[PDB]
Amino acid sequence: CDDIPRYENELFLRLVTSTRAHAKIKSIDVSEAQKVPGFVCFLSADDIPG
Amino acid sequence: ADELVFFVNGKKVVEKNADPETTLLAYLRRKLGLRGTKLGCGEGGCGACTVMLSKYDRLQDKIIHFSANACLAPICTLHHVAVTTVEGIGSTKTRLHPVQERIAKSHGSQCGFCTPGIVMSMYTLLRNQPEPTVEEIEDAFQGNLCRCTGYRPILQGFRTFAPSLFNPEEFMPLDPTQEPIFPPELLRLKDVPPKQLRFEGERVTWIQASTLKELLDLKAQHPEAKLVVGNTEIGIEMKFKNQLFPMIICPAWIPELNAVEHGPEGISFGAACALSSVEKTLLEAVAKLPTQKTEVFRGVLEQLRWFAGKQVKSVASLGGNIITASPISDLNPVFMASGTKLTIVSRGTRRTVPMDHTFFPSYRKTLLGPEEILLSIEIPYSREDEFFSAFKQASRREDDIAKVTCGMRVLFQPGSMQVKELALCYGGMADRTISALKTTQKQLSKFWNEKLLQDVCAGLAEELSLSPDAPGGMIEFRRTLTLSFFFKFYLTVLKKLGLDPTYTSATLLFQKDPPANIQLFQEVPNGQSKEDTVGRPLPHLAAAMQASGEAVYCDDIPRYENELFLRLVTSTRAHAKIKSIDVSEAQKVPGFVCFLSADDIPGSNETGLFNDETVFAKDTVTCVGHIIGAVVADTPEHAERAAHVVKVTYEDLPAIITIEDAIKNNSFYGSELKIEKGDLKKGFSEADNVVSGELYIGGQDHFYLETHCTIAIPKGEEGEMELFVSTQNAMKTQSFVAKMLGVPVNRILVRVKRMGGGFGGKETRSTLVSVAVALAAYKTGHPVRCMLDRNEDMLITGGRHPFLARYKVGFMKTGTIVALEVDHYSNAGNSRDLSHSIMERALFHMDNCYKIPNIRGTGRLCKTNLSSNTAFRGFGGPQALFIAENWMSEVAVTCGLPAEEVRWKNMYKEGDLTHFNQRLEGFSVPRCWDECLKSSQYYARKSEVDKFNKENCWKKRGLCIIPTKFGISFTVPFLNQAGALIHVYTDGSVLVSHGGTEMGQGLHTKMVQVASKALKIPISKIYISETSTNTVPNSSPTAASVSTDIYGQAVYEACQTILKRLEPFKKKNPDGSWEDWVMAAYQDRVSLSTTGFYRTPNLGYSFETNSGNAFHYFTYGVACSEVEIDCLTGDHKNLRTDIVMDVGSSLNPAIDIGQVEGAFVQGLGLFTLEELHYSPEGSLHTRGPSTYKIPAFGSIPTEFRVSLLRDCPNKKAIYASKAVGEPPLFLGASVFFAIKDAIRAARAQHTNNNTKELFRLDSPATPEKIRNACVDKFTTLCKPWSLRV
Amino acid sequence: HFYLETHCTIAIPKGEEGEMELFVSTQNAMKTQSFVAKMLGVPVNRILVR
Amino acid sequence: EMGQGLHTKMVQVASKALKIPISKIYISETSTNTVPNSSPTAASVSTDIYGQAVYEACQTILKRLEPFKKKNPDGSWEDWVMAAYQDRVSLSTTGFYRT
Ligand SMILES: Cc1cc2nc3c(=O)[nH]c(=O)nc-3n(C[C@H](O)[C@H](O)[C@H](O)COP(=O)(O)OP(=O)(O)OC[C@H]3O[C@@H](n4cnc5c(N)ncnc54)[C@H](O)[C@@H]3O)c2cc1C
Ligand SMILES: Nc1nc2c(c(=O)[nH]1)N[C@H]1C(S)=C(S)[C@@H](COP(=O)(O)O)O[C@H]1N2
Ligand SMILES: O=c1nc2[nH][nH]cc-2c(=O)[nH]1
Ligand code: MOS
Ligand code: MOS
Ligand code: FES
Ligand code: FES
Ligand SMILES: [Ca+2]
Ligand SMILES: [Ca+2]
Repeated sequence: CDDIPRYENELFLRLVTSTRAHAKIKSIDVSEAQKVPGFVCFLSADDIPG
Repeated sequence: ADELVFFVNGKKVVEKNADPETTLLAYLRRKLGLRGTKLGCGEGGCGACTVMLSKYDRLQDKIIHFSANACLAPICTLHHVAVTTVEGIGSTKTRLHPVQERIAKSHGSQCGFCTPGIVMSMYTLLRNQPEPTVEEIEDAFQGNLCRCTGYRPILQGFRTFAPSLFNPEEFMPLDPTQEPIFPPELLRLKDVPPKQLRFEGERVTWIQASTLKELLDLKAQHPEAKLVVGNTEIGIEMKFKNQLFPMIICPAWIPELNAVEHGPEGISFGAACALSSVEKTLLEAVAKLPTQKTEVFRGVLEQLRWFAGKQVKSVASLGGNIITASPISDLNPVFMASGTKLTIVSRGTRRTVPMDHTFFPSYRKTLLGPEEILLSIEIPYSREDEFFSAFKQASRREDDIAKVTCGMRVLFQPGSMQVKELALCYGGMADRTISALKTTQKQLSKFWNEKLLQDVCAGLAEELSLSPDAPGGMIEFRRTLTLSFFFKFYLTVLKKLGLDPTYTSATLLFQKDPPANIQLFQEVPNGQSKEDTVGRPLPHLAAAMQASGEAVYCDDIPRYENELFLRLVTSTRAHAKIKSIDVSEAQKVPGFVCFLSADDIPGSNETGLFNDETVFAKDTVTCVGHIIGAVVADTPEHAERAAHVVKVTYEDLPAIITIEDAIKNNSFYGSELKIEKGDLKKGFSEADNVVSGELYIGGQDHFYLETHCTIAIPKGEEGEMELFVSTQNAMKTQSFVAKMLGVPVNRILVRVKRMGGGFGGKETRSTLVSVAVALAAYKTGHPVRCMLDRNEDMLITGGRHPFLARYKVGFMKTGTIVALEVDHYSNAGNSRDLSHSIMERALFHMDNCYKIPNIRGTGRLCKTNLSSNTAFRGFGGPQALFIAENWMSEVAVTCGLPAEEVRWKNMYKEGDLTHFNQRLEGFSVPRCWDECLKSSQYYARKSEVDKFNKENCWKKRGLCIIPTKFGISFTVPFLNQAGALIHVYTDGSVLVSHGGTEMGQGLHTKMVQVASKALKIPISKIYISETSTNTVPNSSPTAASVSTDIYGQAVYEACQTILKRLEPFKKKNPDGSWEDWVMAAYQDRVSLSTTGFYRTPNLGYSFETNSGNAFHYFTYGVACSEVEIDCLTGDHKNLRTDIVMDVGSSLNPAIDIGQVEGAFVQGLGLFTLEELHYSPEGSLHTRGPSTYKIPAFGSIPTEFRVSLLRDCPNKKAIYASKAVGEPPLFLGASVFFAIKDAIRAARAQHTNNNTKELFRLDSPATPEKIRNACVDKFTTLCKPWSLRV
Repeated sequence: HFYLETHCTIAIPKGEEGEMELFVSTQNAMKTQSFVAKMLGVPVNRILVR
Repeated sequence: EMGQGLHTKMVQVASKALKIPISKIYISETSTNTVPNSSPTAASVSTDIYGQAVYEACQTILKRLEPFKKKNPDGSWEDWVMAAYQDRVSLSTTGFYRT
């Protein structure tokens, strides 16, 4: 799969995962992620169209 | 280097390293990933690249919006401009803009490749005028071309902004308050006064001058620097003439070059003012000022009506037109005749000079010094006793290069008819704009009278001479126009000084009546389910995505990061030995990867349908355009530049170019083809009359708006390769790529999503590109792609076969035919390809709709040093049908009988046998004919035509009604086969795959309609993604108009298997849904996957025995057309066309009427506008829309009526439908035969009174052929010692 | 599992009618296709898994 | 294919059933637009069930070629396949198996 050449406009996804076995998600803050060069977006449940 | 800062669809773009050679189109497509804007020509003629530009006007304190060609707009002209593309106005993902919704719902989009360009032309109009007039709407599209639709539905849908195929009450009204705002950041930057900018590219430096002082300093330091305003000349010079200007200055910002001053002698325009600004100022002047003051202004406006289109007029500068000094400038003759005043400046100098004959001393030069720039132009008020005309004649009225163009001015002594000043200035008659000074000088102090007319004509004939080797040719036509223009001026001036009423129309400037369009078709039965869409006018399923720019064509596929570009290296010689190839210059171009030739091929260099072609030339080239090799580079521009400097050394061989050359040299492919029935000798013996002649029909270029293109992806395993191809023939693409690689066919996957046009051009000739790009992917191990530039496409890929015919027809005094012999010769070019099958179909259509008891037709394929000719919509049919109607037209003239009576009395009857012994069953021509005669009011209009011809000396009308029949099936029996593959997924959604490809004809739409009816589920549950060789193998090319018939049956059969498998589940749960039955089948382990297959029964004609069925059935139709010719210029109007087409029970009357209108307009193009010109040495001159004129929006019949015949089920095809793709093209010949009728009226008037003369009119009947056939006192002005008595 | 190739997906959005082509390291192209379709809220016939 | 040689076994099966060399048979990939509604490759059963499905597809091809084989019994596989194509016989089929 990853040997397939990338498109010139191909982006890369990295999963954000829980560090807790069982918890409420109180908030998510992406304000530090946003400053990393080449950041495109943060996806979460609300972005799902279906 | 400065930052370039502009906006695209409201989003700021900061380009830190602008290259001055970068076009907006390349930037949009390759840097911003907005692939809705298309490349169709790269030369400003097609409008596929249209965008809207918006900027703040300093001098007007307002936001202005205008259209532009992105192919010619340098990004370096766009600092602080806002661009809007198709993606900026709407999308299927958000909401369509009214313009998008209406072109899609109106059936204005077929292949869809022109749709974004036409959307952006219409959008721009609406942003300037939210409630335009019908004339403003038509004028929006002077610079847009569509090959598919025949324009009628685009204009009728958009007319809504000023049973049924569409319902305008469904349409969302336009709401200008909801348009995207002008970018607020741009409106803030309007406050900061401009600064000089510098952009540095790989080869070119660009200075944007902010002030006049900066401009004059730069020109003093760099006198060689090219100014660029519009780039509509320099862009052509750089791209097509291999010119490199290392320094460019753009003075477009300078207020003095943009100023408009109303003075006492006239109106001054800055040299950077756009022609559209000039036009708007002069129109306002003509509305406000007295007639006598605006004579020159109205001359300028008349030329600007016919000057390119909106996109080019919105960016083209006055100063650019004047200083380019093209021999064919439409404005320089007007500026010269009027003595328009030119203000010229350099650092520390300024002068004003009236333009006169000395301003243009030689080819492309003016009397500016190298340090000088044109600052401003004053177009003069006309005086008392001063009159002006301006005239342009070209190949096509709209967006064309002048053949001849002029400005004419006369000044009389006060209150008199006595000439004080006369100026007749012409373009197109020399290497510069010229004045007929010798001629006009002899008339000073003469009076405006018949003797002055005769003297000026004889003088123009002597002074404006053309040697037989004049560039452009058409020597007799151009000389005639120079006189014919003066005659029009002469009569116009008599009227303005004050004519016989039969002379008045010669003085009228072009005027069209408003359009009238009626479509008639059959309502579906009262009881038919709403989910059964068969027989309903369902729009093309991709129409909305085509209108939004979301529809992906091959080059729109994103490139891989490691993807390379291929440029073909082609022969510049008709026939030569290749002695050496030197790549040493090419290897120096940055990003050069390799040069490929025959020796790089790992399998076979033998290719082509008959194995008689090279993949790459070896030892010899056999046409101009013959592919020798290919450059691969890191960008398309680097591939182009490197290919251009590959040096091939040739040794010329004797060349055979023309049909006559081939006949003389015995250069033919195979032996004569022949059909013979009855007894020719006895038939000619019985004949009252015999006419013999010869006829020629010119070729045709497909002009698919999307040119050929292939992406080849090498997988690096077992020879595997996946190709994305613009082709009608995925199967031959696969086998040809496999044969060249020397790998099994099972290693090669070809995928065809859609084509932006094919029209037969992509049935075989697409492999020329596919196999070269596949070799490049094989050799590099990288993805490679190539999309042909228009000029490469026209040169290399072939066209319709030119035909020469020798005919002999025996008939009775009644017009009844008793004998016919026709010898056909086709120009086949340098390989067989489909030439043999095309000649077979020509021979099968030499009868048209006429019973001929004694008949012999022969065919020869001429083998020539021209690109190989191929399939074109009609496939030999249109040539043979044209030859038929030409001798039929001559029988009616010879007999002195009305042509419709002679056609009717010769027509086949139900159950007759053709000349190839096939029985005509359901022969509907008689119903189409009687209905077309009635609804066209033919008889009443024939007397109106005769009345107009009596009342008009210099204009004539013609009327003709012709039938056609078209045999439906591949003439190659084994091609009449079709496969489908259908999957039902566990959600009940259906994926259909079939062997057919989509090129705009709505095949996938019809196949979805067919599957939805067969399965009894809504179309919403069925999808067709693409065509691919790993879903349906061994597919026939999408060709011969049979795709709906054969893929419809294969899909139908696959649906029946699915129904039979679900039957047990439907029975067990009769109240269930589709989804319940499908899930229950899945859970019971029943397969929801099947093939379908169809084999057309009872086909197999033999030329040896003249027996067996050639065709499954015939599609029939009738067309009546009326034209008006201008006997003095050769221009004509298409006034009215009525068509009645038998398409059986139409699966989709919107798509079928669209096929009839599209086909009819491509035929109209074939017979009246489209001409390819070649050097005596075999080099194509005509290689883009600038010189090859396809039908334009303004070309179509003004009243355009289409009816589909009612109550005519065809039991020989799927749901009682008939093939419609090709059959209607020949009906375009109705316009040709109406033009011939009109020319006979012109020749009765001024040539001779032989009412039975047979003058030869070849195809196409261009303005040259029409003007030259109208023999008169003018053609006559434009010798041997002894003559035997 | 310690498959030497970890999980991998390439997703290519075609931009037309919700169409997507996915290259996937999976034993279950069918559930990949129906799960991607369910999340997008498009019919399964729009999703190609290779 | 995950390393267990399923494609290898399916080529070996198709070669035996068709009586042609494995060199004439190729498997490129698995795709939802060629075979829909597939069970996951699992439970060790893929050779058993896809082997049956391939077998049955090969039996349909052989039945289609049979008239051409009987017409030209000394001909090659390639002669029979071209004769079938020219006679407008379909050389595409599904196979299926239900345990
Ligand atoms: C599709 C199409 C259709 C066309 N139709 C027609 C037509 O019907 N009739 C016709 O006559 N032309 C036609 N043209 C030609 C062209 O559009 C016009 O000549 C136009 O006026 C050129 O102006 P521009 O600003 O684009 O010139 P550019 O290409 O920007 O420059 C043209 C030349 O003028 C020089 N120049 C420009 N401004 C000045 C100045 N102030 N002082 C000195 N030198 C200057 C430049 O150095 C250059 O040599 C057509 C072009 C296209 C692409
Ligand atoms: N819009 C559009 N219509 C078109 C074409 C095309 O390329 N674009 N090709 C024509 C030709 S040459 C043929 S043979 C048929 C093939 O399609 P069909 O068999 O599905 O009618 O479409 C005709 N109509
Ligand atoms: O080989 C053929 N190719 C064709 N294209 N369109 C009609 C055709 C025919 O009769 N034969
Ligand atoms: O038969 Mo159309 O591809 S000329
Ligand atoms: O059944 Mo194997 O995929 S655990
Ligand atoms: S691509 Fe720009 S006008 Fe044709
Ligand atoms: S729809 Fe206009 S070129 Fe095809
Ligand atoms: Ca072509
Ligand atoms: Ca040929």
